[PDB]
Amino acid sequence: KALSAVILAAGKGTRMYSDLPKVLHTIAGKPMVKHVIDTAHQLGSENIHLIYGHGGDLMRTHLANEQVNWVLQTEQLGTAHAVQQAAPFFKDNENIVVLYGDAPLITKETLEKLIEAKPENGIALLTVNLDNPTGYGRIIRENGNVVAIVEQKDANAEQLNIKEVNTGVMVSDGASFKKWLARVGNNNAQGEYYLTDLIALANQDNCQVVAVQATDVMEVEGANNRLQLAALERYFQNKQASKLLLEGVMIYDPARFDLRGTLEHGKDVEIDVNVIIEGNVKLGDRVKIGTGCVLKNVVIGNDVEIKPYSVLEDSIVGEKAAIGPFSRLRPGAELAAETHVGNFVEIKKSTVGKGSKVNHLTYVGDSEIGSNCNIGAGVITCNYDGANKFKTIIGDDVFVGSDTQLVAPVKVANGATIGAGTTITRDVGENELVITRVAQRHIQGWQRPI
Amino acid sequence: KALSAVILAAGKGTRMYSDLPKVLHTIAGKPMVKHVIDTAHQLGSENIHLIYGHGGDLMRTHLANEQVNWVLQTEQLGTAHAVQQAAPFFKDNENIVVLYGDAPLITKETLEKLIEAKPENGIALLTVNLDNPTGYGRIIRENGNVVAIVEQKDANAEQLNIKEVNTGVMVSDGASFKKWLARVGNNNAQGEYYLTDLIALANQDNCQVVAVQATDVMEVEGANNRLQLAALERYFQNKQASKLLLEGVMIYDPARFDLRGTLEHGKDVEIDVNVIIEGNVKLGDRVKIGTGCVLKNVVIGNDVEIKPYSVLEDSIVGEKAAIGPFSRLRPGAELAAETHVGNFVEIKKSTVGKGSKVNHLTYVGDSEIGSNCNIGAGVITCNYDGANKFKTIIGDDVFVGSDTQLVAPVKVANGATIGAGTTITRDVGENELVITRVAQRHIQGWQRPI
Amino acid sequence: KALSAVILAAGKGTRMYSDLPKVLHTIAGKPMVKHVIDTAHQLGSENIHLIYGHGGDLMRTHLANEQVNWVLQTEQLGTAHAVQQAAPFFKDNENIVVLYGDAPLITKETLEKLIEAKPENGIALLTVNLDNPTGYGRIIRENGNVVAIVEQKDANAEQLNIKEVNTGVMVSDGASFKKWLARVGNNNAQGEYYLTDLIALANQDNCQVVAVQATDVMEVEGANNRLQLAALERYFQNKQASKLLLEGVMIYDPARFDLRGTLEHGKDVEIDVNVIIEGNVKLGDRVKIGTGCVLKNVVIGNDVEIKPYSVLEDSIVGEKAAIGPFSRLRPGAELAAETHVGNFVEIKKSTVGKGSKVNHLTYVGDSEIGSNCNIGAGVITCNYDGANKFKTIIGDDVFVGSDTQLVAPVKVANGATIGAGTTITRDVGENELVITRVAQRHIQGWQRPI
Ligand SMILES: COCCCN(C(=O)c1ccc(Cl)cc1)[C@H]1CCCN(CCc2ccccc2)C1
Ligand SMILES: COCCCN(C(=O)c1ccc(Cl)cc1)[C@H]1CCCN(CCc2ccccc2)C1
Ligand SMILES: COCCCN(C(=O)c1ccc(Cl)cc1)[C@H]1CCCN(CCc2ccccc2)C1
Ligand SMILES: [Mg+2]
Ligand SMILES: [Mg+2]
Repeated sequence: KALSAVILAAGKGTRMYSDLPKVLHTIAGKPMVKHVIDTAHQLGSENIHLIYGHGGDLMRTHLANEQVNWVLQTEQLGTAHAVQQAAPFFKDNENIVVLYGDAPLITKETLEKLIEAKPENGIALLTVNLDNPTGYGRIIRENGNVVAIVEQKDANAEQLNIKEVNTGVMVSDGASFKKWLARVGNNNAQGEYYLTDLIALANQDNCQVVAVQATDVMEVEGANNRLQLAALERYFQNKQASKLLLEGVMIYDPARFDLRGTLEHGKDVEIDVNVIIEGNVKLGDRVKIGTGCVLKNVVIGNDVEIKPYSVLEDSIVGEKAAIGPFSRLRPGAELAAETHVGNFVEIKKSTVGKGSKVNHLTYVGDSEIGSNCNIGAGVITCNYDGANKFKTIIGDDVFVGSDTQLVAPVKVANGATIGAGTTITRDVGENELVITRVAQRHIQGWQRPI
Repeated sequence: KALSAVILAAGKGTRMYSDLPKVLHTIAGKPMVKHVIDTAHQLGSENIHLIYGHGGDLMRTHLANEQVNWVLQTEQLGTAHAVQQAAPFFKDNENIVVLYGDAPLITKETLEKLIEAKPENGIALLTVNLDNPTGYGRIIRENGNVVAIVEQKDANAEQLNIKEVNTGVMVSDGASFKKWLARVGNNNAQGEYYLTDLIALANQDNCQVVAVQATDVMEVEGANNRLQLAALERYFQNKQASKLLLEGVMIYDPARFDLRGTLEHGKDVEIDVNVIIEGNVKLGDRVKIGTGCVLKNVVIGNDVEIKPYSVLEDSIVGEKAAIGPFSRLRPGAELAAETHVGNFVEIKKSTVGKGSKVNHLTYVGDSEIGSNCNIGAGVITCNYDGANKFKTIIGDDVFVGSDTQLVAPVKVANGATIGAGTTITRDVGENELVITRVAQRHIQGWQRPI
Repeated sequence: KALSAVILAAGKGTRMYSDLPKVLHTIAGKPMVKHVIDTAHQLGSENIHLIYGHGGDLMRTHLANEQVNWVLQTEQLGTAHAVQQAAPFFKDNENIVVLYGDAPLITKETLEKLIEAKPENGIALLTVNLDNPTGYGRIIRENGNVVAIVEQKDANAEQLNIKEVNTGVMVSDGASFKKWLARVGNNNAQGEYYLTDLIALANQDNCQVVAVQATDVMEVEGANNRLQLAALERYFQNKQASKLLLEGVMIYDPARFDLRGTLEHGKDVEIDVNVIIEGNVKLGDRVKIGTGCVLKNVVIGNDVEIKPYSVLEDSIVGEKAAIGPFSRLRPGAELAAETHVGNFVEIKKSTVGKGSKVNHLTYVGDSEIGSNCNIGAGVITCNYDGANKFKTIIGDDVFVGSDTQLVAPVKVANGATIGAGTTITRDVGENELVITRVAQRHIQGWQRPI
């Protein structure tokens, strides 16, 4: 049968000490709540009802593109009240899963088991085994069904030794939710309407509640503060790294690896320590990434080596290229196959053709460079003091001598040769050699202050 | 009542294999003994008696400014002998706490409890629970008082199972210390005068000894070698990071964060992996620090982003500035609000005014740059081959073309424009355009070696 | 008596998802099998028989220089069959130790104990204690001898609680191996000839089998996939770091330190976080290495400080030199004592004499620079567009002004002074001052687009 999700995401998150609401804090570069939305979508949820409240305007700006029903809750009166805000939209004969926007690590796999376990007209409750369950609601089983959730303050001696506790995550059909939520009261020390009370209500109705245990405690943990958030981040990154290792990516140290997006990879890829991969990154076969590299939204071809401390963003690199160390590729950098980019080089919105080399102390911006060019150390593309910024076009087989300025807009045709120290303002023709005529004064017998 | 401290700091630290004495090795950038001095000061110690010996001259140079009584011990004859060196300076009616200079993690909070627990004319002894107490002196309690410390070699079967052991840290009044230290003997296998024996002596006198348990084993651990020192360092850094996380600083990975000094922070600060903060650093609201940055003695204003692999020292950065990646700020760099400093740029002892940009492959030293200037790629401030190094003064709204050398001392007035490739030796006036007249030789039909 | 080793190294390593065979994957920069070859050599092995198969051509290219007997196995029919391939080469009266090429952490010390424990005409079997021994062959002891290895599926209730299990590593004399290997059958579920069966065969012969327990589980672990490989890497790096710490090297964080080769060190060396040491590196007394440095095949003299994010390869650095931050030394860089190399500087195949400074935004390649030279910011050595690349020779006490190009081949004699912005193509004589005569156009009243 069909499925929809309710995600509880209204909290202020006071102990984050932030201007953001609780669920917008990121794990692996995306809001905690976005992790939960994605998991709900992967489960096959038809609708996702997002209960929100605090930091409402920020929620709407940061999650503007999410396919959710925006359910604006004006007051937090407990979890049952929050779910009831979405209940008018539940289909009678769809399953509804309730999830927490501050618990981003919950897995598709655990939730599939939870859904499959739900008996007709009953509830599947997600539980977790703790070595120290003190403070948490104990699961009481009679046969294979949950007959009660007994809170710490009510439990007798034997019940206190129960390690299985309630997580608050559960699945039931939409009609059952509508019926039982209307029967939840707030007669308790907090004066809140607790979703937890659905278990008692289901048992009152001779409906079955079945428990499913989470495989991992971290799977169900939420973050109330940034220390807990960092714990979630580390667990998530380790799990991501472990998956990649098992797929055949050599990550030298999975504790010093960060993925904040998606990684597509070939075979025999090697990633050294302290690499950060962000956005959508594709690495071909036998790509080697050296220590300290940052790759964001990049495509790297087969057999490329990126040497240490290279930072690349929104760039494409052709097969057998060599980049780094200390190379900077800025958005729109497109390096062809067999190119070479070296230390203290910055390439921005430029194409560099096959076999060309830009190996030192150079800025190339808004440029087209052809194949088998030699761009000398200290070369800079620049503009006049004007309005917009124009293009430098360099053909194939061009030699550009060291410390030359290329002043856009300018074109240098195939086979041209430019001497060191030149200022190029006029177009250079095919097979034209341009050399600067210097005037020097030579003074003999100049004794240095020494 | 008043309090003074005695810190035992005379050791050679042979297993460090160092020319330094034991307690001068650093944790978080400061000598282990300095941690203990500071803790003693925070407890409210009136006097701090520093028992020193080995590496005496180094102790005096490295701790020259510490408010301690320098008690030079000529021979190490045991801990009681060391404390007795300071005893002539104890006030009869002040409390004295004994601390170890190689155990830097001891907390103010534990020591406050220790002091409060001390009965009149008695001793408060700091103890610690170990899962494997083998080798350590077992605490024997009768009622709530310590009647003996039984060493491993003397303990019977049941005593060996006692997990509570002696740390050697204790508090008693000055008069009691003077009396009991004079009664300590050295009749034991080591031939040493042990401070430990004060417990037996107090019990001989019908004085009460009360135990206080350390909350953490690491709190009382000392470092005898650099492996142990690195364990202390990691524990300390984790604790510092955890405190900052709970205060609302987003530290992406607390295991890859180092603070070696003090950090003042606003709200919503984000610090990526492998950042080192040294000296006194102040970060405003919503500061973002990218991976691999090193900040030492810096003030950063609100809304500044420091991009990866930037190294800043003794510098000030105004609000909404953007620094990095691969930027270097050297001492005396002062960047105004809304400034931009980019890759492979070095700024030393220079002021850069509001809105100005220095984005590539540039050295600016000993300079004043005004507001809304454009400092082109490859620009260098330099000097004549002379004696001292002079200043470059650039006004507001100046454009400096790429690969220009500014030869100090020189002044460039408001609104001036300098063409690329220029050598500026003479002052440039207001609204003056300076462009280099190049002489080039053009040779047609130059066929490259290809 | 003499010793030889057999190393099992034929596996495909399917779950690595690699074009390499299993044992060529690296730990600390060298193939797993090379670790085991080296350990075998350190034990005093006269012959090392390398059983290989899958990825045969790669094995031969990657291990071409190893002193092993290459035993090419055409089919994997079990571990006994593999060892039997080498058996014709066993001396009757030498001991033979059997090792696994995918278990690189096995120690010399454990193996020495194993060998010493072997009774005449018997076997010493390496075992390991596991908290969860499920799936592994249980060691049955009667007296102090191993009478059986009982597999999981055969063990009774009490045998299943045995924590001691078989590793498959063992020592016996060559004649015993020849005899017993010929009696191993393949009547089991896998249809394989198991080396394990030698224990049963020895007991059949009234020969003694003695167990020796591994000190560490990780010591005997193999890597079947890259997740396991990364676990081995981390354990190995920690152990290496711990050894260095105990020798007196201050490694600020041993979890963020990598050694991939050998390190020779003096006293009071300090290594900050995220340093990688590769190949053969020698550091003198009081060398300080800042964060993010990479040193490969380098010799560093006493009292050198390498500041953060410096990358050095195949280079020598004299005493009291200062390198970094953001410095690049490429192969053949030789820096004398008291030299200074600064940010965004690249030195390649060049010698730099005592006291000389190259502090910013410079490339020096194929050069000899003498003592007490001042190489200004933006200086570049370059070549004509030609064939091979020629040498720049700079004498002692030379000043090279900022943004000067030195066009090889060229010689600059002692005491020469070169003005900023110069292009040097002709040799400069002793005490010759060369300054560029610029032509500038000055336009007054140029109002900037503002
Ligand atoms: C008093 O200590 C409080 C705080 C104790 N805890 C934490 O601080 C913590 C919270 C979140 C993370 Cl990610 C890491 C640690 C953990 C300690 C381990 C058990 N869980 C709770 C597991 C759970 C999750 C959802 C529903 C029910 C139970 C809380
Ligand atoms: C034989 O193993 C020796 C060495 C055993 N230990 C260490 O090597 C060690 C020492 C210091 C650190 Cl920071 C980390 C480890 C630890 C193991 C855990 C207990 N403590 C001692 C705790 C203590 C501290 C002060 C007073 C009394 C007890 C020593
Ligand atoms: C079902 O879980 C399988 C996998 C379980 N294991 C692993 O995945 C693992 C394997 C290798 C490493 Cl380095 C780290 C972990 C470990 C878990 C700990 C015990 N050992 C085996 C120890 C051993 C080594 C050699 C011979 C005999 C025993 C395997
Ligand atoms: Mg230049
Ligand atoms: Mg120039």
